[PDB]
Amino acid sequence: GIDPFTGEAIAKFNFNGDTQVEMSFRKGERITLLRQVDENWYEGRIPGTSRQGIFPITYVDVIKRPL
Ligand SMILES: [Cl-]
Ligand code: NA
Repeated sequence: GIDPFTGEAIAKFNFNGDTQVEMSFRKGERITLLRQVDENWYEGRIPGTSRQGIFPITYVDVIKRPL
């Protein structure tokens, strides 16, 4: 994201969320990383969209971590 504290990732695999709170995406989408919320999940959002939620770290290539 534009906020320099956010991170940046590119989806590495498709991800379908298990429920609403999990954010689905496809490989190749750029994702803003808001927070690494635990040892396995990020909170993030997709630029240009209203898509936002959590997803597992496994499913992205992290380019820049959030601060
Ligand atoms: Cl869930
Ligand atoms: Na899933």
